[PDB]
Amino acid sequence: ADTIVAVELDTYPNTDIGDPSYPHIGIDIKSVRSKKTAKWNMQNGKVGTAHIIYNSVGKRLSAVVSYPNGDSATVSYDVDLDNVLPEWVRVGLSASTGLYKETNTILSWSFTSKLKSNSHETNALHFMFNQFSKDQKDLILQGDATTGTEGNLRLTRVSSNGSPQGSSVGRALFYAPVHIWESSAVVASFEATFTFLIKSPDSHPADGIAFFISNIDSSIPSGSTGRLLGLFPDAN
Amino acid sequence: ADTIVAVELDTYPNTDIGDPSYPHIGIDIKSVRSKKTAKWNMQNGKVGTAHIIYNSVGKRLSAVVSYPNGDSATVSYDVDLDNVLPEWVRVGLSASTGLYKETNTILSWSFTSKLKSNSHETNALHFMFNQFSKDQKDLILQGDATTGTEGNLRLTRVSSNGSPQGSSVGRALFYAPVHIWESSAVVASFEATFTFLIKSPDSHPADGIAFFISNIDSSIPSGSTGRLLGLFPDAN
Amino acid sequence: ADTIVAVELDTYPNTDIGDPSYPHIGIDIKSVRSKKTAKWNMQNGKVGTAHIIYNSVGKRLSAVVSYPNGDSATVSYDVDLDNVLPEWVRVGLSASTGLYKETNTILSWSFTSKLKSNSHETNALHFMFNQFSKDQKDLILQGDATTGTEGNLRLTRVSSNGSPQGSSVGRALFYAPVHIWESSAVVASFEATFTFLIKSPDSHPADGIAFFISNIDSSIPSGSTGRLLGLFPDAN
Amino acid sequence: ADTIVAVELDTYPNTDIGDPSYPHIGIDIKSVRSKKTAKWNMQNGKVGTAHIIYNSVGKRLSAVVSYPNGDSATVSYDVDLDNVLPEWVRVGLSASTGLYKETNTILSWSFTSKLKSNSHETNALHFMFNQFSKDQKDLILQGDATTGTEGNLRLTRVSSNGSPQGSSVGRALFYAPVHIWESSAVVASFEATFTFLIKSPDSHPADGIAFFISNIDSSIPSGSTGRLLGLFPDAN
Ligand SMILES: Nc1ncnc2[nH]cnc12
Ligand SMILES: Nc1ncnc2[nH]cnc12
Ligand SMILES: Nc1ncnc2[nH]cnc12
Ligand SMILES: Nc1ncnc2[nH]cnc12
Ligand SMILES: [Ca+2]
Ligand SMILES: [Ca+2]
Ligand SMILES: [Ca+2]
Ligand SMILES: [Ca+2]
Ligand SMILES: [Mn+2]
Ligand SMILES: [Mn+2]
Ligand SMILES: [Mn+2]
Ligand SMILES: [Mn+2]
Repeated sequence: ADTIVAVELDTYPNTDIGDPSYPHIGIDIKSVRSKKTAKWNMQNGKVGTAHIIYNSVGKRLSAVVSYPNGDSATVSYDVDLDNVLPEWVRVGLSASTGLYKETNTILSWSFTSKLKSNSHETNALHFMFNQFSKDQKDLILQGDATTGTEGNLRLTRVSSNGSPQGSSVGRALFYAPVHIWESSAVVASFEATFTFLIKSPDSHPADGIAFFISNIDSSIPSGSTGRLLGLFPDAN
Repeated sequence: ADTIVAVELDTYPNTDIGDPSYPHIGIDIKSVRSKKTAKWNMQNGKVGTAHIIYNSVGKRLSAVVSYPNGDSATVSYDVDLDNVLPEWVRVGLSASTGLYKETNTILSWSFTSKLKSNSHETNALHFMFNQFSKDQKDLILQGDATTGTEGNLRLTRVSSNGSPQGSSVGRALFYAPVHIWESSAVVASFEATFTFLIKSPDSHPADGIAFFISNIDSSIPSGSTGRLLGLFPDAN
Repeated sequence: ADTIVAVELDTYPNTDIGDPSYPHIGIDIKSVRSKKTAKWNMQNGKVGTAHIIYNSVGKRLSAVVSYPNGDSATVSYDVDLDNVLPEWVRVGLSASTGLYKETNTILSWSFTSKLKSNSHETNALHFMFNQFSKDQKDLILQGDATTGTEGNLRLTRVSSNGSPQGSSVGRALFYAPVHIWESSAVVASFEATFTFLIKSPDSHPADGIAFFISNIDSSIPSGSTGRLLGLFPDAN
Repeated sequence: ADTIVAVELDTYPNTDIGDPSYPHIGIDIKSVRSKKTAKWNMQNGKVGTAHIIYNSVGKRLSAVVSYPNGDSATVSYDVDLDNVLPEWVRVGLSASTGLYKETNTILSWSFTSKLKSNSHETNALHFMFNQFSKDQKDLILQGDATTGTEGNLRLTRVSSNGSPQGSSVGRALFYAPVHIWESSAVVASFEATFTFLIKSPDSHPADGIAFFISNIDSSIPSGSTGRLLGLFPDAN
């Protein structure tokens, strides 16, 4: 059912479904098998930042994930998202654990969409969360996601003693639909930034965090924990 | 039930409920009887712009409505909106006709809310509509409001032949709730701008347009057409 | 001397120096011979909008020029501007006439540069001119450029009777240097938008308008009127 | 000569020139004797944030200074800055030490000015420094001010061993002039935010930090160290 465009921060190589044999960032267009990936060194317990950038002019969905020591991974993929997404969408963040686990803590998330037509006629949506609240009424939380008093978005279950749990899936979508393209726009652009804290005591962290764009009514697909990152009903 | 803070562009003097005896802009806090007004020369058939500005520092809700020839009216009112509004709100635009009538056409609407805490931790919501679409999924339309193909928001009924109808009420609220204050914010500010086209063939235009802030579940009060501008169940 | 990156709106095909045999938009990196062009139908006397977009992630300089009837031309070019430009620059607008002529009237110009590092540490510059004033102290006007009372930037000479003159060159650069890249930035992006009105009574319009980025001390090169668009000392 | 509007973070009570007998924030219009002040508990060695807000609608210059534990001081003052400032200005930050001393370290500074006319015609300037660089070409440094490799703006002299020096004055002004009012603007607003770190080993910290607005050619007045905060030739 859902149509998904996602940038995944994939901490666990599932080499039997396309993953390269390392942690990676990837651009996912309607499939968990990334159309493009790049090797990503996830820094356990460090606060990372992902930036996702698209414009309809260059038609390049780009993402960069960095940590404070400056190591970064970038992935870009040429794609015309007008042909992929419906005109109205919701944007959100998703994360998973499976057999292995990790905290999928989002510390901030910002997003901007703009449709520039002809002629000083722009429609724009911008939000920025640097602090999430307990009762975050402009966010739709799905599955295991929760917003804490500590001001974070915990996309997957973390135990009272601070421990990430396995087989968790959770997503947070901005409440308002976004008009991410409009056929008379000369420029439809968006950008998204989030900061995250992936920490694991496990033998390996898993499974990752994705920023995604979906149909407005998108919900977690059945059994999308683990390697499917809460975005896809399957690994096709 | 609803809690309303509004800036009204009031085209019709209802002198028996507080209006001054002229068209006016006013600041309405939980009552249609404006706490403060200023004489406003509505320019029939011209495109006006209203700007509404509040910050929690100066605690002054300010509004200015202007037309291209530069005539403008300003109203300011000292008020602590933390004590008025709930923490989460919806923001919107409302307009009415009663016995007299006018087009209450909104050509653009923009809004920004920011909560600045301590410490480069800001939450922000910004939207901008310069063109409304027919199926405007990030707007909640109430009552007679409609968004047209022409890219406008018609808050009240306009006849197929372009004529405004009487006894109309309509509102458009942004879909996402807004967090307009948060007690640990050092600055909670917002601003709103809209452009409007009030045209009437009537002996007098009525009744006006308001930008308002309300509880998230706000709906048009019963019999709020006319002088109550779709905001208030009564003239108290 | 100068280093120039430019998006040109080139109204005159100078086929002996690389131009294609039509009006075109092009991306110029250190040469007037565009690395990339696209056919552009200049609409005489209509107000056009150009949008220029770059990010250091996708490393794609993109431009689109459109008119209100929606005809548009787009050009994109993969390039790493960190390797082209100095770290600090000035940004501006340039236009020329030669043997043929045209008004090169800019009605608005906006620009944003951002350097996003690690870690909610962004440097940003944004300006927007929708109205230029006579004494525009945040603009550096070179050559024939002038800002009028009418609120426009006339990059090339227009006669008192409204007529564009030949052999004119003029540029307007934003006063403050811009830091358009910084090697520790994870994202260095910029965007620029301007609206323009190219009108000509001539047998052909010429020569065009460019948005450019240059070294801070950039000045009009000698004999850069006409086909060199006020950017290049020569056609190499 | 200079015309100064300033918000001062005044760490040292100079009770013989108007200061109240405590550290205070104040709004200074053409005089170091603040038109309005508020008691401010400066938290030695903590990172503070000041927010300064003005709009020409409400005509209230407002400032709030806060620290992460949430203690804050606010000051507001009704004033029409169109009658005070010239139309074009420079904006900057100033700080002083005298007999007592303190670090006057600025960690970030952001500013926005907007002139909204009639009719989707806004001029705007926004800058944001979250990191200052050594060679900060869009800043004018005066007196003792320096930008470090550490990414801070040290408005006053700090010794190689980290110690603030006495009798220091330094200012940083944004390079481009700002058009802070224009008589046909319906709204002329600005806001400024900076974060600062005032640390002192002294028996008392002194003298403070100001954000100011001045004539474009403003320079440090002779003998404006200490209680005059680098803004005023005297205490009148
Ligand atoms: N370790 C793994 N490699 C490939 N595909 C998988 N699916 C689940 N676990 C996997
Ligand atoms: N003309 C009017 N004056 C005062 N109050 C009113 N209520 C309805 N019409 C009115
Ligand atoms: N018409 C033209 N074609 C090619 N190059 C030129 N240089 C000057 N005019 C020219
Ligand atoms: N301590 C102080 N009190 C008042 N004015 C002053 N000027 C210099 N030092 C002072
Ligand atoms: Ca995986
Ligand atoms: Ca009324
Ligand atoms: Ca040419
Ligand atoms: Ca003092
Ligand atoms: Mn993957
Ligand atoms: Mn009224
Ligand atoms: Mn060319
Ligand atoms: Mn003082």
